[PDB]
Amino acid sequence: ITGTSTVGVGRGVLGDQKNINTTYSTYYYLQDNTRGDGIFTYDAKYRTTLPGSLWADADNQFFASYDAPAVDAHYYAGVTYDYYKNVHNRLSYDGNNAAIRSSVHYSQGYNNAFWNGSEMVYGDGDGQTFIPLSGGIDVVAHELTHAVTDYTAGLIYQNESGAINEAISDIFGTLVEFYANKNPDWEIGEDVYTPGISGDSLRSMSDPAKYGDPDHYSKRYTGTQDNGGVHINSGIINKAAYLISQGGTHYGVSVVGIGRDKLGKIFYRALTQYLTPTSNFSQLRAAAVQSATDLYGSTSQEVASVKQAFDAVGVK
Ligand SMILES: [Ca+2]
Ligand SMILES: [Ca+2]
Ligand SMILES: [Ca+2]
Ligand SMILES: [Ca+2]
Ligand SMILES: [Zn+2]
Repeated sequence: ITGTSTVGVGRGVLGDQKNINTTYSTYYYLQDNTRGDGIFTYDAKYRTTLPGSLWADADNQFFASYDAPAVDAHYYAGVTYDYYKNVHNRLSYDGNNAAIRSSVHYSQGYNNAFWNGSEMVYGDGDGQTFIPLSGGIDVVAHELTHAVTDYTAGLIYQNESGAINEAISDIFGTLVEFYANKNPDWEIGEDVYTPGISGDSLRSMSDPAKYGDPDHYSKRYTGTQDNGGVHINSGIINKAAYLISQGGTHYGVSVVGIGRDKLGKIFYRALTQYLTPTSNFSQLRAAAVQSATDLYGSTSQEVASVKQAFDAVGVK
């Protein structure tokens, strides 16, 4: 909508107060004109027809519980935008400042969130398995990273390329959580998962096996469920990325950690320069090795650490 850029205030899903960039034209809309060609948040009104209505508010105050998921979707979209721009010199998901659109209140008790090819979509959860999914910065950045992957490598969402596509989203979702620096960790979705249970999440990158995911290639899932295990076999790549960043000894193989910024550089370069729609795990290892070589040199610690991390998870 055409109008002036304004600044509203509200609470997110977890009760935290924050400012949001809004647009004024009769009503105050969730439209942030300060990043690229806009970040726009919509109300799906418990339906599944998308995108719904651009979020409109009478007073620019967003403190109702109904407001909370939209406050977070909008705000964490802005944080993810800032991460890609400031850290990777990437302007929005297509690299050309595409408008970022998100809808909240999708369906009723919907325990999930996703990128549908064109926009972000967040359920409210059923209050038992999930609370509103946009309250998790790693969930928001995970799903927006799918948009990034769709415009770059284009990793097909099945089998190995699919598990890579998933891991890439867990990795950058986690790096975005660290960038924002509020209780960061190497698990996925903990802020919105199971309000009655402390310390759990959907997935762990540091210990995929915690939730039954493989942490080594010899344990890969080779069946047909979950598009050939895209959320299952990502554990193998997640563990390798965790090792590259943090270091550790995993099945007897020692890895020297090089830290989060370098992990982010190597994997962003792999994603955008080397990976293709059909890349398998072994091809990911070669892309990550070639990325690390471009960035730090072939004799570097960074290159040696990438080789060790993939060795540790059984990927040759
Ligand atoms: Ca209001
Ligand atoms: Ca966290
Ligand atoms: Ca997390
Ligand atoms: Ca929990
Ligand atoms: Zn995903």
